[PDB]
Amino acid sequence: VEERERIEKQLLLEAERINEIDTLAKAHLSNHFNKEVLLAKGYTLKDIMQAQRRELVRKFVPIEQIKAIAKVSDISHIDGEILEQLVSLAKVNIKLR
Amino acid sequence: LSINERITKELAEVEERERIEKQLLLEAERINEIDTLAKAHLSNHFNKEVLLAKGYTLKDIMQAQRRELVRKFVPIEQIKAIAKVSDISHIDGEILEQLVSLAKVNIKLRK
Amino acid sequence: VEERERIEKQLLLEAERINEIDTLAKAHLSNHFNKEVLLAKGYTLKDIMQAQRRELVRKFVPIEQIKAIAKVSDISHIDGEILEQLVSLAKVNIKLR
Amino acid sequence: LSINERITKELAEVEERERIEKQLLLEAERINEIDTLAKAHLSNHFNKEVLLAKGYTLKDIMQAQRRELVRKFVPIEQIKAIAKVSDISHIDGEILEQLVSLAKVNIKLRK
Amino acid sequence: LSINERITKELAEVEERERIEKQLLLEAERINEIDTLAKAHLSNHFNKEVLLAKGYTLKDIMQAQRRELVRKFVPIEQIKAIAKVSDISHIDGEILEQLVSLAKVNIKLRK
Amino acid sequence: LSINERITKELAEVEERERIEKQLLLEAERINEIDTLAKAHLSNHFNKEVLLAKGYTLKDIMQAQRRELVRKFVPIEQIKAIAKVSDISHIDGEILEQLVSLAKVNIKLRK
Repeated sequence: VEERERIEKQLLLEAERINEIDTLAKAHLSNHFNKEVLLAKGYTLKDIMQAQRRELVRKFVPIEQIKAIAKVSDISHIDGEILEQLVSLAKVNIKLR
Repeated sequence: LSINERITKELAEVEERERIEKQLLLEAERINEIDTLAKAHLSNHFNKEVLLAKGYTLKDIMQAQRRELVRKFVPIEQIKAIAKVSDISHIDGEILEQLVSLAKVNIKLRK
Repeated sequence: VEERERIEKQLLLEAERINEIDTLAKAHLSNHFNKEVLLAKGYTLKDIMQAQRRELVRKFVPIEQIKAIAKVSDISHIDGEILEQLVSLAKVNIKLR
Repeated sequence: LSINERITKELAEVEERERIEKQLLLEAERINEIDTLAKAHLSNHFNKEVLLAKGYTLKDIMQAQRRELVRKFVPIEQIKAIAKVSDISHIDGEILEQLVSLAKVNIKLRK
Repeated sequence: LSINERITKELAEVEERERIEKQLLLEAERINEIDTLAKAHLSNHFNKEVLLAKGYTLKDIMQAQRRELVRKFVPIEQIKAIAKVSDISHIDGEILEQLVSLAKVNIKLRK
Repeated sequence: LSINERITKELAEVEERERIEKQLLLEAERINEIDTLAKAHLSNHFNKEVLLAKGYTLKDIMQAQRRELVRKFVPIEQIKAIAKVSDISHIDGEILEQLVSLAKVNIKLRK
């Protein structure tokens, strides 16, 4: 049952990450990308989170840094470790902002 | 071995040689970019001649110049974000390539 | 895989040599012998590099050294490490120039 | 032709061997300098003549003279710190060259 | 693979791990010596905390402290004759170990 | 054998003797060129008479004269471009021929 306990630990970790991302995105980007309206438009939870992350990058991380770390100007398909780097860069930019 | 096999082998060999040629051009461009960045933004102590005299491989010279450029231009929080850590002691590689693209971005915005 | 690693090392070495040759030839000879226009005219990369080297010899290395060290006045067919000697002499000439 | 340039490479390697002959000559000069150090700072019993009579190789004579000079001039604290060990009996080599350099410095400052 | 081969492989593995452990302990003691020398003989501005904040590797901190200690204690003639040059900026290594040993005994004789 | 075997043998023997004669003429021209160069550009102490009295082979005389001519005319900026090191004390052959050709060019442009 400790396997399920650790699974629940990881669930709590990603839930906290999602909550933090949503809380900062609501105050930073817009309310058009709210979880409720995105779900109504028909996007899965992970798709909503990654779209919010990409918007956070496009807002805080300027397009030059975007293409610098993402190695491609379009964040449409860079998702993964590069996307995590970019969202941490967005966190850094808002920290220094 | 029929004619279709002969032609496809010949074209595959030609395309492989052309791809190797493109790789040579890309590596030449990388060398030019590293030399220009080292001459423009980094100190004379990190020159290729003195590093080779100290006994470092060419790739080691490239990654050392890249790391210095990242530390000079890329702020430490940006490093903690992209590299996911502060220390660039062993971060050399494609993450370092992203970080040096960031360094060139920083010099473009700094000019 | 270390065989392919050393092959890539040799690729890097020749790429660096091509870089040095190009960075001096563009500023020394002309824009007519640019890599793009030569490729459009239809010359392979090795042919382009050897033609540029021969032009470098014809610009810096004097004809007496061409007909004495390389034994032929025409650099059209002398290619090899004799061409290496000629381009080294051209490097010395441009260094002293 | 290809033969001309390959023979050029051959004689360039001969030229490198000539440089090896020069560095051999330089090593011989270092040998005579160590001999002068041994005469100036060590007992007559450690002379090359008596050591050869006892039957020791020339390199053995040089390393014995170097070890004695290090023990005489370089204090044991530096000796221990440098060799990472107190004993010099198995420290012949580049570390020994560094130690005899330190001994030369010690006699220079002593004078 | 016979019994003797098994025993020799096991013994070699054990000895290798023991040597690695000894190397770790030696690095520990080296970190000690750098820390104590920096605290006792060098200014607060060269502390590991502030140097790491400025963004220097641990090895860079160690060699910088060593070079500063050598300049502070070891005289310039001694430097010029040990390292064969006045500048210590490119003498990190075994010769740096020699200069820092000379400083270590210099402070002992100063006391 | 049919007569065609000698139609090639008879001609081969004559051609071999003709090539040997041409080689003898080439050697004579080489000796004449060495004599002229030694008389014109090198000191009297390097004359064939005094060198033979000191007991050196004719080929040794030729290579010594060539080496002295190379050192006198060809500067190090080409000696290290062809032989790759400055001195040619033990170096002679194809690089020596290239260097004496370069020295002939050098004296021609000097005049």
